[PDB]
Amino acid sequence: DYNLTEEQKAIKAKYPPVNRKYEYLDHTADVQLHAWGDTLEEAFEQCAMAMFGYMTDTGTVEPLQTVEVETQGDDLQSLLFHFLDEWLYKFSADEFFIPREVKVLSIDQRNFKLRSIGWGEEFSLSKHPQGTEVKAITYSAMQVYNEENPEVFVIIAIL
Amino acid sequence: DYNLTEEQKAIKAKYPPVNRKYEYLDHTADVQLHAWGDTLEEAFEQCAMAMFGYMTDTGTVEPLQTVEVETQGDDLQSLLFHFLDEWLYKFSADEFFIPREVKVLSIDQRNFKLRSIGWGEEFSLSKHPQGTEVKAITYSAMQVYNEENPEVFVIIAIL
Repeated sequence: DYNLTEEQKAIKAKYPPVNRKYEYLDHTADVQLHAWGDTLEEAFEQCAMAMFGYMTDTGTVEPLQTVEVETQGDDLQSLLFHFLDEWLYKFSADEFFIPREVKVLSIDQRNFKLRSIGWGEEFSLSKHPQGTEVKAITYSAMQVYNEENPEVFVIIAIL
Repeated sequence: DYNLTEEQKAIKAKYPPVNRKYEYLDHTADVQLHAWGDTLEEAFEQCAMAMFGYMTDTGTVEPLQTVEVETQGDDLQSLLFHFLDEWLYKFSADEFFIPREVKVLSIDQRNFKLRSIGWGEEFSLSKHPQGTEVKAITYSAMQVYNEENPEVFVIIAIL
């Protein structure tokens, strides 16, 4: 598993090698995004930007293309999940798109519908810094504080 | 956070900075141990060795001191728990002891009491490869099969 000095190496040869009957399985990992704004709409776009920030320095993304994402939900929590899930999909399939910025144009609170756009380009390792892969969005500990100064809390799965 | 190409730093400064309203919190992760042996006594000691195995190359550790761990629990599931939890404390406190190798000498299956011992030295990053820190032992998905061929799985919380 490890990378060791020739000194560390020498020690290994100096002792009887220690028989091993184990294995490591299902390594998992996550982080919690907290994002906030003047309006609820901003609090979603910021949270989408937060996620993408963990994948790269989004400040090094040119705003060449423009993508919409429109989605529906049962409640706000439901909404914010599919919102982040569709964006994540754009990165991970088809054009492998990375927005520099995401902007939620509209959110409907009676019927839990949302319109948004992001301007960026396709992701490249050559052009863009590397950061953590995002595995998936999970509902655990999700919170949508719809009030004066909205806030949003979301846990995702990372490599 | 990010450290950038001279290109990247240029592209970054060519456009208006995006404004961020977010932060990253509570990074967390876990891995699952699977250890087995001819006897339950062995499954247990192989489990410890896996745990220390994640923290560094346990082969680079020299057998220069000897230490004892005794604990017991209510059931086998908790006997396992305290056993790894004790061993962990040994390492994460006081003399920061890491065992090369660990022997479970006895298990009392009527009364759930264990005697073990291990040989190693104080931990030191001068001497020892850095693996991952072990935050906790969790009862998550913990299974202990006392069968024809004993095996156990335990989920620990890493760094």
